[PDB]
Amino acid sequence: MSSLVYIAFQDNDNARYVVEAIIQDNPHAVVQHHPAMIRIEAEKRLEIRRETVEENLGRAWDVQEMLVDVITIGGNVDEDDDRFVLEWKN
Repeated sequence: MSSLVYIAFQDNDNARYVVEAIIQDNPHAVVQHHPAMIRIEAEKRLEIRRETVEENLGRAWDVQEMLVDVITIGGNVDEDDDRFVLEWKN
């Protein structure tokens, strides 16, 4: 009842509020920023396999598009050999 994470993103000006109505739809999603970007928070840990690192690999040529909008997830990022996992982590 404490370990929490957080993910954020900064799209244009409307698409953002849209995702805001979705997270609010759930009576658990948290909120942090509003005007500038839209951050998020969770309460536990996260885990991802190398399969995802494979997608970003073929999509690593989108950094320019990642510049305009902002991105954030969980909070930290622990990686072992090829797999990738991240939980609350302050």
